[PDB]
Amino acid sequence: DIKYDVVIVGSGPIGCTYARELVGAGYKVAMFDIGEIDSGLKIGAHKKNTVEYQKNIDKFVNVIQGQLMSVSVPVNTLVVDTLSPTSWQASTFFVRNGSNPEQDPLRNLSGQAVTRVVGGMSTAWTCATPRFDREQRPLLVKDDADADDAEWDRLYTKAESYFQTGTDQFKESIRHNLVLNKLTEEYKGQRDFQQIPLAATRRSPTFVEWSSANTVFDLQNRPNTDAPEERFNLFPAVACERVVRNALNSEIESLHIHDLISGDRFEIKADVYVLTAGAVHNTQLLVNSGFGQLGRPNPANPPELLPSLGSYITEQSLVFCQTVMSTELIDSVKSDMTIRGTPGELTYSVTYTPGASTNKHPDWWNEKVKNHMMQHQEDPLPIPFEDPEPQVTTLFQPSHPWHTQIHRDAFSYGAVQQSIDSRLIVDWRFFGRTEPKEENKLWFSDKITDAYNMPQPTFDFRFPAGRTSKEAEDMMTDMCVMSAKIGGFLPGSLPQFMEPGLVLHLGGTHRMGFDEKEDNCCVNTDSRVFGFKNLFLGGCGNIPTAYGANPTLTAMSLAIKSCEYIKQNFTPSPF
Amino acid sequence: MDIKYDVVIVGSGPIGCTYARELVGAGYKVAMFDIGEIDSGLKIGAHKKNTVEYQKNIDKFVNVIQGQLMSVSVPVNTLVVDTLSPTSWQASTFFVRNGSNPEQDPLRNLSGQAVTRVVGGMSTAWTCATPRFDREQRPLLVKDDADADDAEWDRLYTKAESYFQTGTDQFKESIRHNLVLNKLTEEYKGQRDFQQIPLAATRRSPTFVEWSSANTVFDLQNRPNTDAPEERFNLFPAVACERVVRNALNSEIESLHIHDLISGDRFEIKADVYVLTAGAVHNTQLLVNSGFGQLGRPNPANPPELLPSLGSYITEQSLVFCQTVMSTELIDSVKSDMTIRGTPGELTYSVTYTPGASTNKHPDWWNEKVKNHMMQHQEDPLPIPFEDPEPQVTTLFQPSHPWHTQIHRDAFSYGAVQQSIDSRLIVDWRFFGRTEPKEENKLWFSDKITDAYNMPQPTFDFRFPAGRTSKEAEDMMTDMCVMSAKIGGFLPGSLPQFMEPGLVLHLGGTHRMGFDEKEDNCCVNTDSRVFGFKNLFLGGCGNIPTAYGANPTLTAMSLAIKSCEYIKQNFTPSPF
Amino acid sequence: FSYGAVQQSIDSRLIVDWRFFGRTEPKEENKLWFSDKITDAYNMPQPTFDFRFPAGRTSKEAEDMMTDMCVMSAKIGGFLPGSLPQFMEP
Amino acid sequence: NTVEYQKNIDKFVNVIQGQLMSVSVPVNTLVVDTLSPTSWQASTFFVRNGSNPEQDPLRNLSGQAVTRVVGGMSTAWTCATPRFDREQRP
Ligand SMILES: Cc1cc2nc3c(=O)[nH]c(=O)nc-3n(C[C@H](O)[C@H](O)[C@H](O)COP(=O)(O)OP(=O)(O)OC[C@H]3O[C@@H](n4cnc5c(N)ncnc54)[C@H](O)[C@@H]3O)c2cc1C
Ligand SMILES: Cc1cc2nc3c(=O)[nH]c(=O)nc-3n(C[C@H](O)[C@H](O)[C@H](O)COP(=O)(O)OP(=O)(O)OC[C@H]3O[C@@H](n4cnc5c(N)ncnc54)[C@H](O)[C@@H]3O)c2cc1C
Ligand SMILES: Cc1cc2nc3c(=O)[nH]c(=O)nc-3n(C[C@H](O)[C@H](O)[C@H](O)COP(=O)(O)OP(=O)(O)OC[C@H]3O[C@@H](n4cnc5c(N)ncnc54)[C@H](O)[C@@H]3O)c2cc1C
Repeated sequence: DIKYDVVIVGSGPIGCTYARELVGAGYKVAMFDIGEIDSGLKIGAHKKNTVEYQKNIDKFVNVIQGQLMSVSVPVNTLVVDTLSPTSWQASTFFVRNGSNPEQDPLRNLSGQAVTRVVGGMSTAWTCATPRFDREQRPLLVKDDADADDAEWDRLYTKAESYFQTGTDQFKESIRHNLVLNKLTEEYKGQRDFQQIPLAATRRSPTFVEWSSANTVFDLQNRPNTDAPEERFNLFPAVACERVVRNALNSEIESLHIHDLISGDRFEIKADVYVLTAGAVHNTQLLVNSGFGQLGRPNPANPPELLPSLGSYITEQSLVFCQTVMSTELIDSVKSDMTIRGTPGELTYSVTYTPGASTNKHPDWWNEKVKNHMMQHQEDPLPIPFEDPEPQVTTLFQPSHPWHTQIHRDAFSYGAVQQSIDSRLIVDWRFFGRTEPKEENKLWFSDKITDAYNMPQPTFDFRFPAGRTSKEAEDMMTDMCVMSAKIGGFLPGSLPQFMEPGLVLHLGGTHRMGFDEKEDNCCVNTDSRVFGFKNLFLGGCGNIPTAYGANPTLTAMSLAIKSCEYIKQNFTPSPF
Repeated sequence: MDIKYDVVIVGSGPIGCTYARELVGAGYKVAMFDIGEIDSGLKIGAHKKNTVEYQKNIDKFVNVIQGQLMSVSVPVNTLVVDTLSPTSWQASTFFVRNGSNPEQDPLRNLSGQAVTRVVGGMSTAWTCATPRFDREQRPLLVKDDADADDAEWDRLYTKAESYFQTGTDQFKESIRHNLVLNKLTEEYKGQRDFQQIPLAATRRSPTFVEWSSANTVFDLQNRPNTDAPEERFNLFPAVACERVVRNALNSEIESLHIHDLISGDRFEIKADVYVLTAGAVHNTQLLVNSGFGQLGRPNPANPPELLPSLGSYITEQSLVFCQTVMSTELIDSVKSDMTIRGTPGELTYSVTYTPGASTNKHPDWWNEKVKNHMMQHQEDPLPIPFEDPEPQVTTLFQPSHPWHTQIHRDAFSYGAVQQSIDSRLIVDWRFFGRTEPKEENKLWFSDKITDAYNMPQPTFDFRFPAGRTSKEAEDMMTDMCVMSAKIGGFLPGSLPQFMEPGLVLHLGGTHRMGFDEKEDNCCVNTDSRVFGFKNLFLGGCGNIPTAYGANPTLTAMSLAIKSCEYIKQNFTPSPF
Repeated sequence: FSYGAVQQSIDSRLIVDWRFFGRTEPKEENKLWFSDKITDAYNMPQPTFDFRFPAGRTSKEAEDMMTDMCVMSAKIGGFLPGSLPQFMEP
Repeated sequence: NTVEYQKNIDKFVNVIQGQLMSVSVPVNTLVVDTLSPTSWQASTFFVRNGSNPEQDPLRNLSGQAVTRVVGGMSTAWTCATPRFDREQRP
């Protein structure tokens, strides 16, 4: 079709929030994604939701790695001086293999990467959806903190519903409670610990249905039996390239796409254009469309439109280690048990007294330990083989201004090993907040292009001196101190800062504020691009503040608010 | 789910899809079970590399393969970690941990062997090479009449090739492909012939190849449907097939016991015909879990009741691998027909050729692509266009070089990524040796240890046989070193090496075919029917009883087609 | 020698080293010169190399010498993993 | 020529590496981007640690090194003393 009420670029969780809202409200919606349906019969669903992946969670790191394509790889300068004399040998470090010659390797976010599949990165994410407290969060209401808090509560509540956020899906994990209780005790009165809030529904003791874009909106074309009055079409393998501005710069007139299967290019018309292509690619599509400044920043000629586009970018510092559980904590697991005799032998019985007030642990815990120690008497640990992973956090606070995850999950790194029993291993990830600075930028080459023939992204980024840097190092030390209470570092996973941007929490590339000039921003609190009646941006690129927590829930909340504007200001076509 | 089908197939890989395609088409009521799930988009069982993104970022596809390959038998780990904090819990022994197999001798393993549980099986990830076996590598379907035998294999392979859409033309306009092909052709001339690797694939565009898969064989859609209103097929993903039930006389299978992994329910499914296409390892597992062969560590003093050759005479290929960096001479040859004046990057620079000159070394299409690359990309120091498709060259197995060869680029489990050398220069070398079948080389199943699906844990007892297998394997290494030198020197970091045993994933002979159970030490006859059993058939590389170097799937498909011929001759489809 | 990072898994009695040494044609353009600004640890002009193996005979032989080591070494044994055939740093 | 080295011959490599000082090390351009943000961090690949900025890393003899001990490299060498045939000889 040539004409829609709304077109949405990208099928990640944020595009899906606009689809859920606007498709539900009766709009003829088209959604385009440059990537394809892979994921199974549930379009855009979490790839970790297969029996095989949940039996072999360490293999999922491979899936993640296989769909994270680096944003900007500087030109390689490794010296290979052991080629055969007959082999063709370089005289210079020329531009090879997709590298970016615009990129200073020392001012990069080398770990930054993007995913191009239907459902975006929600096909592989780790589902942590905390709310930001005031300190981390931009204002949606000026001069009324209580009204501002109320608005965010209303939006986050809906967002949590859409993602199926919960804080009890790991409540009966031994490892989770083990870690939770010890940290709760150690910081008693000083910090609070809880389960990471997770966009997930537990289906069985050994299976968790992790949420994804599909959870937000199932991405099935409509009308269909289950929604005969709704109108939605998803078009995968369509690279969206430009929004066409009118000469007056007050309205978008079309979206120019490239159908990657036929190879043909089309102009799609809509009343309302929503860009939810991610924090990098939203900015890319805007710059390729005449917003901001194409090429190396040049203050001499400021751009015509959106001069803050691609400036004030933030990415979080991330420190990481893994620990091996202390003897003391492992011994405490079986503290309630009565242990008759010698394991393997007839004289082995393991029993406990349900409800005994002297017991350190609940009955659900002892029953599982007992059963494990009795079913597996050769095994030297008291933790059940199927015990779900820990999922503990102490949330960002002024006296510890970083987000924390004390957990086990699959990421692009954490290349786990086989010599140490996995039941012993806990991951530590602390996330710092980065002050937004005009000098930190994502820009796009006016000569170099990427694999889809669009302007090559280039970072110019350093963690700002002052608070960001002081905090990041204070965060490291906090991780070293806190993790030492649970066990010592796992060799091969010693405490370290991760490559800039590997954390994938980039924000502020197309930031939100109330006033374009005063707040140095690109979209207002309805996520509308300043000056344009019908152009909206969604995603973490909107977030203008220094945040430690995981941003997606916050980007979703902004999107819900955006949709309220859209619904108030545009009327659906007749069906 | 019904209680009753005409045919049930275990496994939705390309071999199971061969039985589905034949049997569904002939009007049988078919059910197919796979323990894994739908994972390749809307085209069920399709090749996961058929995305625009993967074909633009082909190095990334290694991670997909690695993510779905689950190792078969991992010996207990004895790595010393002695720098734990004194507070951390520490083992006193190297105990059974993290899924490891205490049965497995680490020194007599196929440590690289791995399986994939996804609908479409390993054909969601494979490299699509589908050569025929020559007589030397191939089991006999007709004894004492080599022309009847040749005629039967030709008919079956031709059919197999249509199902896979095998061809040898998809890479014909690649400059790198032709550069290597013509060089090796000239250098060997009259000693070895070279051609494109036969590939199960159809090119869609200059930048995209639709790799074939199980889906290409059979689309895996439930039937009847608008397209196939008179066919009957249901696929049931996430169902672990556990045992076939023998009647008391051991002359028939009475049902298949399944475990639906989502609901946890268990059922006994009844069919006229039972087909096991669960792969070389898992077919054997299922059969042993059903009282065929011998459960547990082999014990010759307790000879099995049934199928004594089951899981013996296993073969797996020796694999040697390197990469090379293209010679300066060959790179200069790419631009042999060009006239180049001025200095690159200046407006006086030009690159031209004489179209049609019979003294041109290359054809016009080549020279135009070089011209355009050099004129539009004057900062680039190489003459090869950026999106030039990869080489896909082979000289097939012959008695004077008894190994298969691939001189190509592809995504495999071990395709480690380097960025210092331009990828246009890099060619992969994979030479694959044939392994003599020997009784002592075994896949067996623990009577104590179980796998992730609570089935008997697979254990290998394998070494490459002394004598011809070993001699060839090493002569194969040398051949790779000699041939490859003609194209370029090795790429540091990919020096010539034997790969981990079983990484190549060409295991055969676990349930091997022969004419006579005893005399040929085998488990199925040439209809792929299990000896003694009217209605049990095995399909897959497990059937192949010979020493082969070439990639085995086409051959197993051809056997599967023959097997279906017997089925159609002996079982009537139920009326619609 | 300076290279050879020790291994213990394979019995040393089995291990044999192969070192083949090529001859390099003398070319005027292959140079050792000394900086007029940078100095070394004893305050003398810093040595600098400008060197490549000459194309032509020197390169062709070096690669044929590689192939010859692979061919000859195979008569004695296969390569030790971790000491696979390689050109050493110039 | 110590009983200890000839009983532990793999350890002699370390003696060799210990006295071979590289002749020309080009300026280092390894990217270390996981420093703490509070650590002093370079804006350029400047001349560090004895490196030679005259040296093109791609036209070097990077393995060339010298020994500054009495007896020179003969304190470490492998003692192979073949004659040159005519072809190799001035
Ligand atoms: C391993 C991993 C772990 C993470 N875990 C956490 C976590 O626990 N919590 C947290 O909040 N976040 C986490 N994240 C980040 C989270 O996934 C993102 O913040 C979120 O997915 C962003 O949603 P989005 O819809 O804005 O964009 P994306 O999910 O990036 O999706 C946008 C999409 O647009 C498409 N697209 C891009 N360019 C174009 C174009 N030009 N034309 C058409 N389509 C286009 C894509 O193909 C893609 O599907 C994780 C990410 C990964 C990779
Ligand atoms: C990276 C890669 C490259 C390869 N390249 C080539 C090549 O170029 N040429 C070629 O000839 N071969 C190659 N192969 C090997 C080829 O993929 C296999 O030979 C082929 O897939 C075997 O087909 P099959 O149907 O017998 O088995 P599989 O493809 O292994 O399918 C068997 C299936 O049965 C299932 N299953 C297993 N156990 C059970 C059970 N108990 N219950 C129910 N279902 C079960 C699985 O989940 C699976 O889908 C390669 C393989 C890989 C992974
Ligand atoms: C591990 C090893 C293996 C080798 N194996 C072989 C082999 O088996 N066969 C063989 O032919 N070659 C071998 N060599 C090379 C051989 O060692 C040299 O060719 C030989 O030592 C050169 O002798 P020379 O006296 O000219 O120089 P050197 O041995 O280099 O001695 C020169 C000396 O002069 C000194 N010097 C340098 N500058 C000054 C200065 N400005 N003022 C005062 N003194 C100065 C030194 O400190 C030094 O002792 C080997 C070398 C090494 C290190």
